Amino acid sequence: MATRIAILGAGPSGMAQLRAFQSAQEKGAEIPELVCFEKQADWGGQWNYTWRTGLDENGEPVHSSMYRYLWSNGPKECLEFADYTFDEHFGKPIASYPPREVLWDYIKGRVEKAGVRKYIRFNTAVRHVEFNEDSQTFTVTVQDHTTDTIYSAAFDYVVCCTGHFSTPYVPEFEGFEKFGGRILHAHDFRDALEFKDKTVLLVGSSYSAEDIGSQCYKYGAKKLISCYRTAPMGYKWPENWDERPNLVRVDTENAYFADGSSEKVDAIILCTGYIHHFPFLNDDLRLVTNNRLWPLNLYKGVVWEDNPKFFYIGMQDQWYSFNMFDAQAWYARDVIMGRLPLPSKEEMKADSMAWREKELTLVTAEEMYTYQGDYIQNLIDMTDYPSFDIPATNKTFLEWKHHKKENIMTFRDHSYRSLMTGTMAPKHHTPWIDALDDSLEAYLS
Amino acid sequence: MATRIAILGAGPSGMAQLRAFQSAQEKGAEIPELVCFEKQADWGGQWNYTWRTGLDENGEPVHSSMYRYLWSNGPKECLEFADYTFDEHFGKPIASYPPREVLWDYIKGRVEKAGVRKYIRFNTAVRHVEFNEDSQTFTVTVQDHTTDTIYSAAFDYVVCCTGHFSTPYVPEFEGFEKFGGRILHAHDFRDALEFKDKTVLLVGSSYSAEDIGSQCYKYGAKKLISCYRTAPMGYKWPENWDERPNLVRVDTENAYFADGSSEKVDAIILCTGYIHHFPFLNDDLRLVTNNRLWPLNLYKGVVWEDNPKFFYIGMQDQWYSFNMFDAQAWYARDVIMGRLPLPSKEEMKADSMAWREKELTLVTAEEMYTYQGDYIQNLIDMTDYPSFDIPATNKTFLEWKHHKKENIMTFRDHSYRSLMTGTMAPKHHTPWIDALDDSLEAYLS
Ligand SMILES: Cc1cc2nc3c(=O)[nH]c(=O)nc-3n(C[C@H](O)[C@H](O)[C@H](O)COP(=O)(O)OP(=O)(O)OC[C@H]3O[C@@H](n4cnc5c(N)ncnc54)[C@H](O)[C@@H]3O)c2cc1C
Ligand SMILES: Cc1cc2nc3c(=O)[nH]c(=O)nc-3n(C[C@H](O)[C@H](O)[C@H](O)COP(=O)(O)OP(=O)(O)OC[C@H]3O[C@@H](n4cnc5c(N)ncnc54)[C@H](O)[C@@H]3O)c2cc1C
Ligand SMILES: Nc1ncnc2c1ncn2[C@@H]1O[C@H](COP(=O)(O)OP(=O)(O)OC[C@H]2OC[C@H](O)[C@@H]2O)[C@@H](O)[C@H]1OP(=O)(O)O
Ligand SMILES: Nc1ncnc2c1ncn2[C@@H]1O[C@H](COP(=O)(O)OP(=O)(O)OC[C@H]2OC[C@H](O)[C@@H]2O)[C@@H](O)[C@H]1OP(=O)(O)O
Repeated sequence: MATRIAILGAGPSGMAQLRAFQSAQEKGAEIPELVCFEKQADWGGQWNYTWRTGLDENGEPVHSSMYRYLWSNGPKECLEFADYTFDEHFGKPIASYPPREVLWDYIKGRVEKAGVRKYIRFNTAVRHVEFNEDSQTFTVTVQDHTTDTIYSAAFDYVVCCTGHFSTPYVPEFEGFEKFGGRILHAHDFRDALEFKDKTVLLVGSSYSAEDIGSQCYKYGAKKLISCYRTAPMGYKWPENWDERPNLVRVDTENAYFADGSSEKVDAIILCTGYIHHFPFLNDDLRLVTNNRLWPLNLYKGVVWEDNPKFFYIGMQDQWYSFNMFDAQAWYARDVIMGRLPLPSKEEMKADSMAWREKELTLVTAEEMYTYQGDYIQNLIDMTDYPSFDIPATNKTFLEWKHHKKENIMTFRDHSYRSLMTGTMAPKHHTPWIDALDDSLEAYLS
Repeated sequence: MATRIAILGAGPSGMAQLRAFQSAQEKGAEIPELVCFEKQADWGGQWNYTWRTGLDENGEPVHSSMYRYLWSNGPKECLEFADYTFDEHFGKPIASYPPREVLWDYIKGRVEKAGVRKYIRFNTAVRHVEFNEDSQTFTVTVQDHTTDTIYSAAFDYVVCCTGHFSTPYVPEFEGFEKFGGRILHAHDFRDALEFKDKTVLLVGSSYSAEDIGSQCYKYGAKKLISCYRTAPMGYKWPENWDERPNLVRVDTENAYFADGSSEKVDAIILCTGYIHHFPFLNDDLRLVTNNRLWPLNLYKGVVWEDNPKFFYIGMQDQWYSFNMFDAQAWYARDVIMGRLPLPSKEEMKADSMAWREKELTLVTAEEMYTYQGDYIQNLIDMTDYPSFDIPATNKTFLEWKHHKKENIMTFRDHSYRSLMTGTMAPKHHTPWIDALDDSLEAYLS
């Protein structure tokens, strides 16, 4: 086919985008030339673990925010590919909340099967994307770190897949320049063992704080302190872990909270989340948003409204994840291919405004993942992407919510049914708190 | 003047470039318009300390490599402005090896005096510099993080001052993904107290290894271990500090050397240096070199030979430093202003080749700083920058060498005379090992 496409990033989303085109071709259609650029030496994005921190071996910002002993925080059943099942990949049932290495193996399995590795240029950082009015094409400039060469190439469309949980939001507190312990962001957190026998303040009250706390807890930290800005997380933590209102300052050794309280602290971890940052785009192409279920300026959450030859995959906040990226990649594919022509700019705006109105109505966690599910439904209904039971995927989310509330440290110890196959997942061979080994090999025997 | 100049960065180099222009104007010349861009909230470069690590508050790679308790490692007398003396800044003699905050105050003071702040756009990262063949102008694209806007602007010349000790060289050793302590690069080193009562592996044998060990030692580390790749540093270290051949792998808790030895380690600090990295340049403009006294492709060490309307300040390795940047900035100024016209491309090449042949001749630390002083001498002779006594600066380095050999932990306790004023620096009020407070106010009272 005539056109040429650039895919930025080879994590879940970039992988999904390649997989969609490969599926079209398998079903016998003529597809566009495809070039995918990836700065790391392998695919999988967040899921590709690294010991590195800050800046990688080439000087690019280190991308992955993942740590030793990370395991899935939601049911694997909620993120199964509708076109490549857990049954198929592993050839047997496994429990509901696999470690990192395990879900990494599984996402790679689909793209190894699909043969799409050949499209990817690894160890290549994307530096600039420019749209040229005269030719109606994009110029993509990249740095190949294998050859140490900077070069560019022209493309008829561009799909951005570079993630939005990699560039840290890192607020400052009074005294950080005097504190003698380590200060780091959740993004920098690697092995919980570095904190065995220590007192660790975790600043913030979301998924980052919840899990990094647990890992420090699980691996012997003397004591834990979470501070919240708005409201407490609210779970019943173990004995040596307590919650209090915000940090307000720190000194050579101590932390002070709005409590009036205060104590000795050895390390501070900022679990204050991330920013959407696209250093390779100018203001004509660059999405500016806070983290949320509905960023503005994206038709069907995917098409950039000022230049609809540019697409974004996976830039919403994530209740659903892998199968959301699929539904987005299938939709992007079909517009690029001519199968779903775009409406007028006014029409896109009116649609996008109606989704945002509904977003702002949203109050409870249940209302939120359901909304995201209605979004996914609408996308998969437009595409030969296989439909699956979204209302039951939400009930699975509901269950998970209850398990977390019942007991924060044992939610991972439960099991759920695949919406793709029907099978119930078997209980894991070891309780969470005792499963100290994070390796694939030990999870599967 | 008709022309417009961009200065990239506002550390010592950027500061020196502005100051050079300011000086000419003060003596009555018409000067170009100047725009200087700086990604941090304030000037000073390495010398502007931050507690931050990896990526700053805006997503930009954090720039400074400086830690708590850093002091000058060479005689202040070797880095004094020939146009702005230590007497004039501080109003009174002071010792020879000032703490960071103290040299920071001193470099700002020249530029506060000069009134050149008004030329700087702070909190602005340079993304891209392109040369347009049609206009013979550069387009500079930047991101203003105050307004969150990306915009560009056209310049007749560009002076790059973004440094080369900020992007870390970070080799991998077998086992790093399995070790449970902190691994970090010298660039990420902040407060030595994070390592009180610990055993610390320091990988490397140069200025970073020397001085980061010494701070870990001075603030109460249990034990130190340096490993070298080529040759030992060879200084007499305290009892709990020992040197040995290179690291070769690591496990859950331990380090293994070529010794065949091995022991328990809590943290690893890669003191392996830095890479010249310019993400905002294509290959037509982009210097590529290892760290050394004579990079190729720079006429007089400063004019980019493939496009001589683009200049680099201070990209050499640094024995001299602040007065080298001034000699360079003064030279750049004069070429930009038309005072010193350039020879042909062939003659630049022959001249640079002659400097590289001599660079290769160099064996002893003395031959090296003498070569850099021959370099600086040839630069300052071309310009109204005030000549100063290089032979005598060299002798002050020689004295410095011997004191470090004599005793690595007390070289900071000596004093030397100013080549600018003649005055002998008084002994400091506290010996190094005991002066635990790094503050300007404590150093000055
Ligand atoms: C700590 C953490 C834990 C998480 N846990 C879960 C979980 O348990 N379950 C779940 O469903 N989701 C989880 N997530 C959600 C995560 O966002 C998705 O799982 C998924 O990783 C996002 O896919 P992506 O491909 O869109 O982005 P990413 O996985 O972030 O991939 C981005 C890719 O783009 C590349 N890239 C970026 N910039 C450039 C550039 N300039 N040039 C070249 N390449 C570039 C990166 O190398 C990377 O390969 C977690 C996220 C984090 C941060
Ligand atoms: C740990 C350490 C200790 C040192 N100690 C000494 C010492 O004791 N004595 C001595 O003489 N020298 C020392 N040095 C040497 C040091 O390089 C020089 O003194 C001086 O800092 C070099 O000045 P510079 O302006 O050329 O570079 P820098 O000080 O590094 O300045 C670079 C500037 O450019 C900015 N910049 C970079 N990229 C961008 C961009 N994309 N957009 C906008 N701005 C950008 C940075 O913010 C920074 O302000 C030390 C260096 C290090 C790393
Ligand atoms: N200054 C300050 N003081 C105290 N607290 C602050 C401050 N600034 C932000 N925050 C809190 O940090 C948290 C950020 O949460 P989140 O965005 O989900 O980020 P996560 O890293 O937890 O990522 C979650 C997602 O990534 C992967 C995972 O699966 C989820 O999809 C949240 O509680 C914040 O606001 P608030 O006022 O605290 O409500
Ligand atoms: N793979 C590996 N294994 C072990 N050791 C390695 C390895 N790779 C490099 N190195 C050593 O790291 C050190 C880097 O030296 P330097 O360039 O002075 O960087 P610094 O940060 O010390 O220099 C700071 C400079 O900045 C400012 C200061 O004033 C100096 O001018 C040096 O000893 C290296 O070469 P070698 O083979 O080890 O000799």
